[PDB]
Amino acid sequence: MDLLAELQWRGLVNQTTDEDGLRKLLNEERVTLYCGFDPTADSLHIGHLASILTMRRFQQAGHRPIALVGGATGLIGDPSGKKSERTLNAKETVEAWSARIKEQLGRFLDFEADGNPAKIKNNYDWIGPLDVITFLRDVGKHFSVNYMMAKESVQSRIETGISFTEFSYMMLQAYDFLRLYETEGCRLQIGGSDQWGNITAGLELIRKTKGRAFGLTIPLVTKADGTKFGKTESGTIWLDKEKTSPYEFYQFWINTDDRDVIRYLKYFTFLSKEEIEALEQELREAPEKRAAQKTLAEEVTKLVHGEEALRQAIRIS
Amino acid sequence: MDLLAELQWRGLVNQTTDEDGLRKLLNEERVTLYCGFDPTADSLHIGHLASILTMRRFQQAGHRPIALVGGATGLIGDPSGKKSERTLNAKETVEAWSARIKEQLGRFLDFEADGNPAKIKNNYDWIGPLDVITFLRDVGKHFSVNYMMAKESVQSRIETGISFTEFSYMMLQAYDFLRLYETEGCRLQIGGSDQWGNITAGLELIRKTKGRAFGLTIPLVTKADGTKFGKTESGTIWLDKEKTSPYEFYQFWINTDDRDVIRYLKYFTFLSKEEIEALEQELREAPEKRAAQKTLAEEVTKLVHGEEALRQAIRIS
Ligand SMILES: N[C@@H](Cc1ccc(O)cc1)C(=O)O
Ligand SMILES: N[C@@H](Cc1ccc(O)cc1)C(=O)O
Repeated sequence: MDLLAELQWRGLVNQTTDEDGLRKLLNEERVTLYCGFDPTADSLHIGHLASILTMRRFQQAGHRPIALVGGATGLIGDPSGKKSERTLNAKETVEAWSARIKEQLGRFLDFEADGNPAKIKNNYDWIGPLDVITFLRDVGKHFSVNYMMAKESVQSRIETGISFTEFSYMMLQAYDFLRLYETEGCRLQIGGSDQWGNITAGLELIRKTKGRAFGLTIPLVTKADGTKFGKTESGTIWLDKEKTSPYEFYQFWINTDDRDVIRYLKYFTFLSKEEIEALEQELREAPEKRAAQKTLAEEVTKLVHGEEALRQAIRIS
Repeated sequence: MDLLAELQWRGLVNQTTDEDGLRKLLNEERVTLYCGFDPTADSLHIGHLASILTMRRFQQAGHRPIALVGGATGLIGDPSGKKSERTLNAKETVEAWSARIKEQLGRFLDFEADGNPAKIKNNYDWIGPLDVITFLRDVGKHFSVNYMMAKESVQSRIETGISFTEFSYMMLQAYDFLRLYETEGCRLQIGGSDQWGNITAGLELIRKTKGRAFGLTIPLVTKADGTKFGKTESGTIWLDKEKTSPYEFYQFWINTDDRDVIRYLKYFTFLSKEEIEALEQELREAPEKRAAQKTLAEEVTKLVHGEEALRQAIRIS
């Protein structure tokens, strides 16, 4: 209702399986929602913050978030939003990366709350021990090859090429939703823009096994110049302060172009509408002051690294 | 060389991955070959005899045959030669059927021979305990969706529809060949006409994992009238004497149309070329005698049920 209207205002809603059905439910019950994160490196990056902070927003509005670490799926690899087949990482690598990722995820959510404390989960726990036969029969029987081929992630790659490995990824993500739906009463899955297919696959599986649940996607973060959000000359802006220092993190945000600053405040910060609006007027009236930029920089650096880290960043600058 | 030339003469060769390469090898070494049989009922039927007897021919020429009971794959189901998606049978059902099938297979092969005694195997043993992750990575990475879609069995069904379950079957059969190649030095796989794709899939996997082996298919048994071989008014002609009695079995063969009799003698019997030719001349000169038909009937009933069974069939008639 107002949560969803707020996300809309912020521009955090790309698509929704059924807006009125979801608004209703959000408004009538404490909803268990989840977001999955695959270890593709030893650290998350700014590419994951939209999803992370959106979970947080959901939690603040009284819902219960489940952060899913892709221990199993990170061993397969999601073709979604990828133009090329990826290289398979080793079990040891993925296993090691999952542990770190788990740590950074925890920073953004509340574990102390009673009623809606978060949960961090690893899909390795239910996918790890699943036998191929069970998988092909219990999950696979539910999907025709024709439904799967039409998926953006696959459609986008058939000429380019895609192994059966990556083609099947959707089944696993599908399965995650079902399992979470069953064991945790999970009724909503959220994710970036590229996850639509995987999410809807999950819904198809629930529907076909149960005959209820929703999916929401966040839009790709845009730049006025048409370049790739987070594509720096320095390389990736990581959430690990040992890869990307708080100073570098801080600088990154401080250098937001005037064109993007207001979309980024809405996306990445917990400033109200009236605060965000006031900054817009300040942006208009005194753009050399860079008030929108400092506010973004401090807000986001505090979120991710904390005040002390922010304090250093400021004094280093 | 002569084995292969003989099969050719008989019309037991539909296709071959590389005839000269296979002829060479057959002629230079004791070849380990295999044929897989999926429990789709509690008994084999006359639809499986071409493959079975061909194994036997291979064994008689000094090669070692491996009869594979599809304990695992029989739980997935092969779309090959099927116009429609099949219903999944239960583990208990399949398990029970595998045991029977194992029994009928054993009748046709030699276990006493030293140098080339047969082996009966069950793919449940290596597929049963395989985890989905291992499967998607170790087997799946080797196949593009584009290679698999072009397969006759899939191509033939995309509009009609095919689940991911049946679509993946080829991977399992693929895997069987690899495993048998590795543990038993299996260099040749044989099967009916509809297995070409599954066989070649196996070869693709070996090639891609090892960088040697061959595939041979038997043609669909034809009728001059253009009807379906084995399609009786009575229903299936089973190899279990409790489903189809030796008398009924015997009768079935005795009623072979003059048009087919000679193709069936070549296919299903161990009569020489000169014996088969002589019967052709007898067929020409005295077709009301039905000498070709009696010979077929006795030869095949003896093979499958034995002399005593044949003796009863004859006296019952
Ligand atoms: N596929 C998502 C991560 C994910 C993994 C498993 C899930 O169940 C959900 C999401 C990505 O690549 O970002
Ligand atoms: N697919 C074959 C049987 C088979 C099973 C497993 C194999 O490895 C080989 C063959 C059939 O349906 O008749």
